[PDB]
Amino acid sequence: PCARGSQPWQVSLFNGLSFHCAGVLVDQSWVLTAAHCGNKPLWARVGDQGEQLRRTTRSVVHPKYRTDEHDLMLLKLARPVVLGPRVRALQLPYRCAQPGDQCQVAGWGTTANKGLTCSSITILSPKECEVFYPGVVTNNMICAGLDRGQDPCQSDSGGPLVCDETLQGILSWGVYPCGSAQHPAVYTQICKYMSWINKVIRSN
Ligand SMILES: [Zn+2]
Repeated sequence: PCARGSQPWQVSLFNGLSFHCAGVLVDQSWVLTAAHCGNKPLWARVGDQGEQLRRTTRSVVHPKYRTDEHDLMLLKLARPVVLGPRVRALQLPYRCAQPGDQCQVAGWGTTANKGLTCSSITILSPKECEVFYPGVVTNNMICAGLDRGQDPCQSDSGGPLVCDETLQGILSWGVYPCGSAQHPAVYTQICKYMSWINKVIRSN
């Protein structure tokens, strides 16, 4: 799946020589990922050796960061990306995606060489995720239903949820157990964080 050249904003984050999290390129100098990936230090391979390698300097965890709540972290790249056909930022949400929308998640298969697979996903409502996770606070989350027969563990951690070539979410938890699509994952709802994201990026 996942046609070649799509997902130019896909980012793999490494600690040491080891894989850690995925992330999105939201600016030529900025990558966004889950705060729970902030063990640190990290470095970012961008684009879909490696097309462009960079490392991070500033790592801004959301101030408001049971599961991780408000887990969002902005990684600053040492040197800016050169925006190509190959590597581009992902447009940030100007709007919130509603339950029922068809979205997409691309993943390399960590949490189970390389290569990206695309799976379509259905926004569920912050209601029937309380069924799978009774006691969850949603409000700032979107639960993404994966279609049956799909292995949830093909996503990564920090990976993007794209809807209509917008970034609506960063994967927080809800991937395990592998082997069943029946449970939805839990993404940070990114259209609720725009005030903060634009402020640390200084992108206004
Ligand atoms: Zn987390």
